[PDB]
Amino acid sequence: GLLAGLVSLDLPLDPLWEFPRDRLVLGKPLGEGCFGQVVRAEAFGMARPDQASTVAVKMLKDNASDKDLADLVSEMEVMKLIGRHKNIINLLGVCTQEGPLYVIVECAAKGNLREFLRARRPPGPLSFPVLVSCAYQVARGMQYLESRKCIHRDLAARNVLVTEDNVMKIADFGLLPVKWMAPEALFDEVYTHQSDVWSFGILLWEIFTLGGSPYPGIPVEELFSLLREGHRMDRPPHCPPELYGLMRECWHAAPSQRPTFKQLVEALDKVLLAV
Ligand SMILES: */C=C\C(=O)NCc1ccc(-n2nc3c(=O)[nH]nc(N)c3c2-c2oc3ccc(C)cc3c2C)cc1
Repeated sequence: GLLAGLVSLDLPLDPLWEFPRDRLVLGKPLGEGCFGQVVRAEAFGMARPDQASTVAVKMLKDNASDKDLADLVSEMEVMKLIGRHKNIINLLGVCTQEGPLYVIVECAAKGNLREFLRARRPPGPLSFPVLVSCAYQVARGMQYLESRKCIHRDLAARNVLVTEDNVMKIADFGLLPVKWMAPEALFDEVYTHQSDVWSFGILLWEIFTLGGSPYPGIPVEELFSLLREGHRMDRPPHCPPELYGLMRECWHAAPSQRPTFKQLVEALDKVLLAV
């Protein structure tokens, strides 16, 4: 085994990204059972120097296989290529030389967007402008990722993170999901930018149900039949009909008649200008 046998693991130095280990202070886990895997940390100088910011850090669990090493390197490498955008979880640096493998990313203090919304459900805080703002920002992030030839494949609210100032940041771009899959991905395993638009529709619905679970009481086995037979989710009560309209256009059976992310950005931007 690579990890079993090596005293030192000779990953190549990439100076664009290598980050000095003495500038990084590991903190508490950044999940439930995520000790030894994903943690909070403080990182100094990124630079506006001698100054600290909070970041997130992934590492290999003490029982990691060669496969886990590969997955983490792959993910690190994908994040190198994509570039920087305000509405994605950006790579900040890597520690690969002279010690354990660390992948360092932006930390969004408020967690994922499903739980952000669910926690703040009324019996306002989650007003229509707030919801539209979440929708708009996710759309901009996707427009960016699509421009970098990146198909997400698992765009869902659990995979959007919320910063201290309520900025949306898409995560898991560098890697039950069935309910978020376009028919052509379910049936034919084809993923396109337009299958991510479908996924976005579902995410919109998540937003407007304040973190609701899609297709309530429908077993994932029948979802395939139902969607082929033209089943679609209904309008959330927190949703004006004009928005439900967008949602439904995202779930058009024909990929070419779904809007693009550019159009979703522009439509949503107008709804903000209206308020
Ligand atoms: C420990 C098991 C496990 O890996 N669970 C999945 C998982 C999903 C997300 C995060 N995580 N939560 C975050 C948060 O609330 N705020 N900001 C960030 N960045 C958060 C993450 C997260 O941390 C890292 C570190 C490194 C990479 C490459 C990616 C991510 C993400 C998405 C933790 C665990």
